[PDB]
Amino acid sequence: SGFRKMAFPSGKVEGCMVQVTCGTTTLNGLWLDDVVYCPRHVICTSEDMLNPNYEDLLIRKSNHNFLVQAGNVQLRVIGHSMQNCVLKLKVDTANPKTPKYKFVRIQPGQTFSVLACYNGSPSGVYQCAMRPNFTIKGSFLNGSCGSVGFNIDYDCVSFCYMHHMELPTGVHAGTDLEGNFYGPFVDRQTAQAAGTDTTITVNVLAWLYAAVINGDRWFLNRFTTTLNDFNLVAMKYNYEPLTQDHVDILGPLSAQTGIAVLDMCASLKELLQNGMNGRTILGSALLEDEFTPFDVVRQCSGVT
Amino acid sequence: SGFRKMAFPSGKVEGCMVQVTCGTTTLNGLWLDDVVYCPRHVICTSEDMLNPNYEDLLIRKSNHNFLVQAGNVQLRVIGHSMQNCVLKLKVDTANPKTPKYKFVRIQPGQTFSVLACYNGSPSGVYQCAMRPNFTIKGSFLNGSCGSVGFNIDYDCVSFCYMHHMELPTGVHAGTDLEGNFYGPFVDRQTAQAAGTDTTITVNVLAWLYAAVINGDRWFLNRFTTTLNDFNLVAMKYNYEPLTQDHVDILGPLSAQTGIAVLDMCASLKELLQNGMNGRTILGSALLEDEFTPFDVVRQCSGVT
Ligand SMILES: *CCC(=O)N(c1ccc(C(C)(C)C)cc1)[C@@H](C(=O)NCCCOC)c1cccnc1
Ligand SMILES: *CCC(=O)N(c1ccc(C(C)(C)C)cc1)[C@@H](C(=O)NCCCOC)c1cccnc1
Repeated sequence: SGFRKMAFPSGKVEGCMVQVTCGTTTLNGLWLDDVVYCPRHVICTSEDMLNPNYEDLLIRKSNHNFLVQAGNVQLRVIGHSMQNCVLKLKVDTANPKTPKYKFVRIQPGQTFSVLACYNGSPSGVYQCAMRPNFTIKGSFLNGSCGSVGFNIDYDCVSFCYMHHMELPTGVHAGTDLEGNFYGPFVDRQTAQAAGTDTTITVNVLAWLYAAVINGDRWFLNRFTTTLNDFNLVAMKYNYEPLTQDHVDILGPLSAQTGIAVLDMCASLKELLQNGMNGRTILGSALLEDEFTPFDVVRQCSGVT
Repeated sequence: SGFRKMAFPSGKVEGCMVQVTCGTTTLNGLWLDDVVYCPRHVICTSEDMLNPNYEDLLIRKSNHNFLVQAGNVQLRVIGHSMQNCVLKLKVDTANPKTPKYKFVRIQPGQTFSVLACYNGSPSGVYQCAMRPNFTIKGSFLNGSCGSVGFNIDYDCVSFCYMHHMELPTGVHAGTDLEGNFYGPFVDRQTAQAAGTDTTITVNVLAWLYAAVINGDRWFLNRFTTTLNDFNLVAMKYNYEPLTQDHVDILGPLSAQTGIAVLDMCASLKELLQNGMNGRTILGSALLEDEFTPFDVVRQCSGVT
């Protein structure tokens, strides 16, 4: 029993972290096979940040201008190319610690773990969610760029995020491992405001199921609702609309607890309308939305 | 910016996890040098749990009765001894992945990361605190016993906890790596009720400093207090008494933000008396107490 915000074990990703320096800018890189992936803004100088022309800035850079260090040993760069907002630095050595891996582009609401690094060294690991406005609420300081987000299926690490920047509001923006940003953000020091950070409704429902499985049942009401009635309340509270795909995804949680998904929606509706009244659910005073239905099943079943 | 509940990178501990089986009971073991540490209740059968005499049960066990598996390869057990509530299984092979390590016994309020394992394989990592009643609120299912808690100082892993059991209330109990339980708990299936789970006041204050550093300042009031006045309010709200040692420990956070520790105590006092009024601090609707002042400094400075 007990339910925690849990990240994947980070060892497989720790063995991929390298330090990338270009000029006087140092950030993190991800070393998979003989390629090191890093944010292309590693080539930007103090002020280039305002309006960078990456193709132009890259012309003044050769293989020898990218310094890659793995541990305390230097890697030889034999090629470099820009793919969208990431630089791919071909090195002469395949990473001996390369795990089985995939590059995936996740949808909003999906969770992943982040291994926060500085100077190619890991400092910590935490669990995140891709917000519905395509930002992430991470914990990233200067030099954390190039830190990655990932999920693990047994022995296969699926990399889904690479950190690039912090918006003026303190929220974070980044790309998938093909260099495409999540959302409308650009790697440029300009006014970029995020959209509405709505609550991931399917995730809140999964976490309410986790609470029931763990003995926290006080919020269970005597009511039911429909997807249409529930969604009218959800829109009012800045919650994402719930679809029949979400109801289907919650099916195993509904089966395990005997609580129909629409009954849990009605309980959530009452929590939104009445508040918590100073009560807590799984040690939290607000409705948690950074656990997917898959995360609830995984944690509640002990998937290794 | 951003402040997250962050665990230490788990790779160094992942390389120590093994599976230990005795009879029909399988749990996790920690392999450091040529010794495997595991809960001594691995020798208990279905029902022994009620009133086990470990010395007596151990007489019926030889080296060959402890099956240790690291990855998918078997380790040879050449010795076994009981130290308090842990079994130390001497194996013929030193763990090639042994990191620099220490065994430390932590005090209540101290935080650590837990690498939750099943069948010697890691499933997830999360950040915990040793509660003032010597329990931990973890996420542990059947088979998680032998999973460890740890802190990391650069390259030295300090192991502080080993999971042993779940109390009837769903909270967790375990030992340090010398087999001594934290608190009054025993490895026996009996009525063991935990004491008052008070709030770790120094940790709440550290987290209020983290919130100020991260832009969440709405709770900052125009008041100050004394340690004696503050403690009268703290006792009333089931908060741990704050000492001059705690004020000293928060000194760097006070210096960085320019907010005197007693002024932050007065702000905390008003939050206790007035409530949050539907507001949030660092995305939380309650006062977080599982970040030590050291954790706040580490995360806010980027210690690797
Ligand atoms: C990667 C270095 C860094 O820390 N950092 C940053 C990121 C991008 C850029 C470019 C503008 C693309 C050259 C410069 C510096 C910052 C950061 O994002 N600063 C603001 C950039 C403009 O915002 C619109 C950083 C700080 C904290 C966390 N993550 C990144
Ligand atoms: C280690 C196996 C296990 O899952 N487990 C457990 C622990 C200890 C014992 C003894 C009674 C010491 C033989 C048996 C089984 C349980 C657990 O603690 N069950 C209740 C034991 C008595 O409580 C007073 C376990 C389940 C979930 C999380 N952690 C442990």
